[PDB]
Amino acid sequence: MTKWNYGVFFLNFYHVGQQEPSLTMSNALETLRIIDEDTSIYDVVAFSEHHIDKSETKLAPFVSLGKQIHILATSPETVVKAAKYGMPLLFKWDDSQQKRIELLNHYQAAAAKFNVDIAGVRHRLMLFVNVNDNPTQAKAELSIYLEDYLSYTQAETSIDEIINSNAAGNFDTCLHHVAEMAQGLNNKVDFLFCFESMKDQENKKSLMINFDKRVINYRKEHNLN
Amino acid sequence: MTKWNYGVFFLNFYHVGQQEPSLTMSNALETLRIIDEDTSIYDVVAFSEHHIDKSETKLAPFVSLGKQIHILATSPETVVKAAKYGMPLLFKWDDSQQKRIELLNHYQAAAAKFNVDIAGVRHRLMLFVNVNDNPTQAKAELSIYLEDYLSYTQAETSIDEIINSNAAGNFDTCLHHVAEMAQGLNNKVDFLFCFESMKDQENKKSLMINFDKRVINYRKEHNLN
Repeated sequence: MTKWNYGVFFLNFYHVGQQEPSLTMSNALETLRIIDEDTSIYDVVAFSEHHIDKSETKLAPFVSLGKQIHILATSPETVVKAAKYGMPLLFKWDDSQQKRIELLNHYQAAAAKFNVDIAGVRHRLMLFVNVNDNPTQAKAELSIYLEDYLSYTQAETSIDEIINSNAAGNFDTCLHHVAEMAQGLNNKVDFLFCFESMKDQENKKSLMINFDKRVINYRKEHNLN
Repeated sequence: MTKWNYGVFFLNFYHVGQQEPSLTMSNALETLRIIDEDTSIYDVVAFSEHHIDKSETKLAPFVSLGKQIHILATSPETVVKAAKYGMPLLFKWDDSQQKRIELLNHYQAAAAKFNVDIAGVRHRLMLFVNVNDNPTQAKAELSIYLEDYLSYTQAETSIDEIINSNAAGNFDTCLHHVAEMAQGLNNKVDFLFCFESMKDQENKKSLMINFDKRVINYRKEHNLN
């Protein structure tokens, strides 16, 4: 079997959740502290900043995760290019799951044609994660968090789809849904989670630690280290 | 004494050196291969893409190097903000060395005021590196490489300054100049090198390997591991 890797991302947008940018900033810095001090599984950090270019002269939509260069899966066109060079993809949190699957299949078809071996290649899937004992409250909090971003990207009507393709609900449902989406992507995805839509910093911390512990135990149980 | 760290960056711009983007791409992929297969010191990879925003809604000019978040040193204003949060800087290759020094000093002054300890903090300095037995040829190659980028950023007249604040010349002069610029920045900088202005892929490889070997030997000689 295969070890799944987990990392964290932050949405690089100044207006989220009706928060002052200074609060959004201190919240993000606590996430970083939790990564540094309280946990071990969160291997890499990235920033979601594709709302800018979308809003051309780039060599490619490159995203560096450590020293492994991914291509952000921005279009069928873009993933064909990534496959030509055998590079792993980064799937957008703001794409529907069906769309990500479509892009994965475009990619694997392109690699075959170009005789590019992609056997070992593992992609990364960006997901927002909001855990609440009341699932409606989790989805509500994520919706409110994303309001200004979606207004800026002119994608307000895609909010329900975004909610459905990310992880918002109680803890067990979120984990199950994460596993379902991985399964949909042929279990070829590692993850980047964004926890910032959880206002309650103690809840965020508890989540990040609980998940850290679950992953450590899983890896021990299955001898993945 | 302190271990200096080295990484690599690529300029995310489609028109360099009058090269077809496919060639620029295959050149970059060979650099990645050299990092992966022929050397060990190149710890992280980043992309220079600040020609875009410059050409606002970001929470900050964040750059992730692994899981260590840097702030791109885009203005005195921006570095004061980085110091408030005690975060390390990424110095621009396209800034003059005097400018980088000014920004370093702005930063250290801000941290003192805010009682933020920055003792352990190490920044990163982006530099183009072009080594040629004929120093004029190295500077010439770098100039031609950057022509279209500088036209796009409307900074054509800054080319001489850029040459002077990066490493272009014979191998020993480049290394000495890198050391001088570090010294100017109080020896508080690790590095990201961009090797892509060297057209000759064999010369690039030889350089990357020779430098790798020099750093390994240095670390052994001084017990830095």
